Amino acid sequence: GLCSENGDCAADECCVDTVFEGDMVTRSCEKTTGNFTECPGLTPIA
Repeated sequence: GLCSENGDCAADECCVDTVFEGDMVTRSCEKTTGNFTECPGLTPIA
């Protein structure tokens, strides 16, 4: 379920597939409700 385009979730929304190690893969996406919220550019998860 990797996000190809930036706005995979939606045109206004943003999606970005994260991945640090080979143990597992992390994905993210923010829904646009009330207030706009862009996808996170940080990946402290490890």
